[PDB]
Amino acid sequence: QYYKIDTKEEILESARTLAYDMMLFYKGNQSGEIPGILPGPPTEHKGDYYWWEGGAMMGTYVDYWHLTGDPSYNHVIMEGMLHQVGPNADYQPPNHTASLGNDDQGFWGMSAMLAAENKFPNPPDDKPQWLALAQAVWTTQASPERHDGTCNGGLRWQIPPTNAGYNYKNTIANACFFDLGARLARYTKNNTYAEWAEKIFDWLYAVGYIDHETWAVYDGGHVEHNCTDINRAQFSYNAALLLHGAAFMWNYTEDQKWKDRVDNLLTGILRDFFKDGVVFEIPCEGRQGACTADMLTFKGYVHRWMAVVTQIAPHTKDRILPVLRTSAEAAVKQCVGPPTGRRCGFYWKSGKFVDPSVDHTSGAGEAMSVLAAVSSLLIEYAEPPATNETGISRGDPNAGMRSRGAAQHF
Ligand SMILES: OC[C@H]1O[C@H](O)[C@@H](O)[C@@H](O)[C@@H]1O
Ligand SMILES: [Ca+2]
Ligand SMILES: [Ca+2]
Repeated sequence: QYYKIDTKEEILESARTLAYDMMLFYKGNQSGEIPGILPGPPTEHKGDYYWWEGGAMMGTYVDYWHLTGDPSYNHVIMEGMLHQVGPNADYQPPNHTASLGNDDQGFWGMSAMLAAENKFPNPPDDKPQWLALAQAVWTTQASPERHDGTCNGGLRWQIPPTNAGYNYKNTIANACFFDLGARLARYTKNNTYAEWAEKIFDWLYAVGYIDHETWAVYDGGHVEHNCTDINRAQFSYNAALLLHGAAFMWNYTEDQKWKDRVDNLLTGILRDFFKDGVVFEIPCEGRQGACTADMLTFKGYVHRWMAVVTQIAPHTKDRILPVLRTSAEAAVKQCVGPPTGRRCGFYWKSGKFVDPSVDHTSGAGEAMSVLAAVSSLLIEYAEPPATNETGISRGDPNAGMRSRGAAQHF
């Protein structure tokens, strides 16, 4: 094994080297390149990765600085986050319409929310501020044309009605909107965010994407079947994101129903995704060559989001932290690949390095996931998410409401 994680100082050093190796994939700060994106998209044969994964990377580094105190990459991350905001400061840049799902926009909004929660340095005064960007994403996702009567509500996966997949009302789109609403409620103390989060969670429960008996979290269903054709694939990020949002709602509301939802979602996650203490991407990891570029990132979110749950729902700490520890130990045990002696693969539970080429990418998602898992071992030393009591960001009461906003020509 190359990386050591047995003391705070060892973890910090390992995380620093992991942050270096992940950054080698990113070219957006170099002359002639586009800030905020990993190489791609694959539809243009420019690389393996889609736009939303750039937003996931940005948030990973906002958390990296929060967890380690190392600000080395903060300027690069601010540049990337600001470049992708779009003309209406809502994470809907039109050049990316083909990638404009509610999930894709949501991941960028969640990185902005994280920047506000983590007191990440503010953009210049003339540029959109982190809380305002999160508010803009949430507001566009709450807009009435995104909430029709099919399946008695819920967001569709896609934003443009002509995009393939507009007929799929899926967990991830709704989970992003739910999580943002819960987090905006806690930060701002505005109850309209919370009422929307409650409504969307109740919809996810009613439609049966949350199993009423087992608290498994399924993938979605299609409007032409009234959402009854449930795709029962269980992706780790879906259950983990609902757990994260539920923990914010428990912290904000102190309503026992939210504590019960945290506990039930957590029981399900530990049962389904942790195998002898190691996170496992059940729909695809059982054999090599099946996980997509997107899926290689999910286990990193699981680690980072579950670590935050222990801060805002502290009664969960002893159920979560020991399991994140065994999972991160498995992550580092397999970061031994050539040519560096420390290259990271995906198949942590297996105990062996597998070249990312088996899954047809250069390996950025695997690197991101290990960075997330190792950094998050420092959660016990980190501050909890800030609210507006101590945060430094600024909001915008008209976030998402510009006259040139896309909702005005839907
Ligand atoms: O990567 C898994 C992910 O794939 C697509 O985005 C959709 O099918 C989602 O519903 C699913 O969660
Ligand atoms: Ca998309
Ligand atoms: Ca490829």
